[PDB]
Amino acid sequence: PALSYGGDLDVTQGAQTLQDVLTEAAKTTNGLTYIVNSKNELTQSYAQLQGDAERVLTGLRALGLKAGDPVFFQFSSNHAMVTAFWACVLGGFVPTLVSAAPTYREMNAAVKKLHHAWKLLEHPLILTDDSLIEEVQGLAFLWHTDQLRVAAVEPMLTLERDTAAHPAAPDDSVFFILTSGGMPKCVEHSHRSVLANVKGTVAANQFTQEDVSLDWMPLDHIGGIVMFHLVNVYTGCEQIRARTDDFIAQPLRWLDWMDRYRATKTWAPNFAFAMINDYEKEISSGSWDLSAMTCMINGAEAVVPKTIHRFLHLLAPHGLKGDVIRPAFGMSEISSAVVFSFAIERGDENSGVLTFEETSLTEQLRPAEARETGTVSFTELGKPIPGITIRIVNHQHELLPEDHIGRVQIKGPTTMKGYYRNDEANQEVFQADGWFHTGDLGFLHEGRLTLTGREKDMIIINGKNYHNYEIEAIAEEVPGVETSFVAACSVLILFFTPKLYEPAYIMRASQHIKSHIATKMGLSASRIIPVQGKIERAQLKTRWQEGAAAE
Ligand SMILES: CC(C)CC(=O)C(=O)OP(=O)(O)OC[C@H]1O[C@@H](n2cnc3c(N)ncnc32)[C@H](O)[C@@H]1O
Repeated sequence: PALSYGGDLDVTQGAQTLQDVLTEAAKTTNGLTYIVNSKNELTQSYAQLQGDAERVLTGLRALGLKAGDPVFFQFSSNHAMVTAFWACVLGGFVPTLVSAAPTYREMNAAVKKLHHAWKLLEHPLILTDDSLIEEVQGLAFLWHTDQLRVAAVEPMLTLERDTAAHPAAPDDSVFFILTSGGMPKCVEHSHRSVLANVKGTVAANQFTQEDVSLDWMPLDHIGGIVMFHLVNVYTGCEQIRARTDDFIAQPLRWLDWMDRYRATKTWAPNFAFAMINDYEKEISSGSWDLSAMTCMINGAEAVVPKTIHRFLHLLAPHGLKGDVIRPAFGMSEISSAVVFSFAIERGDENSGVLTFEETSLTEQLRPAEARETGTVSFTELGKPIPGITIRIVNHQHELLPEDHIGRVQIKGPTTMKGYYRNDEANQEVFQADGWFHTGDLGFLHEGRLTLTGREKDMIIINGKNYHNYEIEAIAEEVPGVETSFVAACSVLILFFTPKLYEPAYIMRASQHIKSHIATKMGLSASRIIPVQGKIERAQLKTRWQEGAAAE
């Protein structure tokens, strides 16, 4: 059946709280390195991190924070954010990991979302940088409130160390983290759930203390805080941090950093690999030594086969091995990645990729050879990590067999406590028998997960759900329609290329399109809409990942 178990996981072994993790890390000689520019870096050993955290703890406790209070993080500096996080860990405070607003001058979507979480958490202290504190204080005017409370981190490092750490229990809440989506929800995790993912991820990837980590993704992203940062401290390995805006400005800096620091592992969503591919001209005029890289995780969004293979091809002359890319899938609600694929290879472009007939997406998937049209290719995302169970169910939540697209559900010890102060939302995701409803769509093959879409993308008609490729099919049925792409809109849109570019030929195929779909479906004819000088090397989906990501 479409049910895959990652194997047993000894969660009783190793550290049980994040305070133990920092202690075992403070005993090593490794630590963190913060990149500031091409010729400057700030270092902070794990032993030094522990000390700095105790100093900020003195400050936080001096502002009235008590064990269990939430703290609203608004940081631009990696050094301050990492230290604030571990100060809260020592004091038992609960950080709220959310990104900083693009601008604090005007009322934008980001500022409204910050207000929602700030109000939901009952006006917690906002912890900030010296660089950002000037902007964050402007929220008092945008929010029209007198309860705003802000404080910077740098002045707190000049205090003595408070070595009286609040004794934490595994089930205690460790931090909040905001999702993407309307208003964002507030995911609440515990020491036990985050550590279960760390321990499962270390076992699956064979991470060790000898790794050298490089990450420029935000720490307010679950993959930045758990999959990498906390994994790095749990293994005690060396980790290097860079600012996200520095990569977006000059993507090739990712290659400089990997070479500069001889990094062995890094990650990014698919758009970052595509951004690098756009620099093929300068990549062929540069020089990098990437022979140390062994793990390039690709996750957080759809992993495009053409993207990762062009990536491996461009960087081969610079020493990048052909098996370093590891597609992965995860969510904030399950404390980051729960599957990793180790099948991508430069030579064999079909390894770790599955191609099927488009006509089989609604039934048992029919394998097929890649073709100019009529087929679809998906990147396999791998088996579940130890301790995780994945299954695929239909719209009645019944178990499906493999090679059938369905609703992805997760069961394991990495699952959140739940959305904060939203019993209703928790009921929708927490199904009976301990299954978490991801909202994603995919299938299982040989125990390996592959995502194909999201419930959010389905279209409801007559009180029943349908896929965009189901509607597109009835349109291709119409004579004179070569191919078609649909896009549901709010006051149905159907693009189609005609077999013959001739007016009355195009007008008749357009009529039968608006009519045939209007009769195969119980919808008004008016609702359906048929429609009919430069070349771009970048893929269409990949170019949308870049625009959405940069903005
Ligand atoms: C690798 C992980 C650290 C990613 C993660 O943990 C995160 O992305 O946290 P987030 O809660 O913000 O979003 C979760 C939503 O991202 C989507 N998603 C993630 N990985 C994907 C993939 N490999 N292919 C297609 N979609 C993917 C999915 O819809 C999911 O439900």
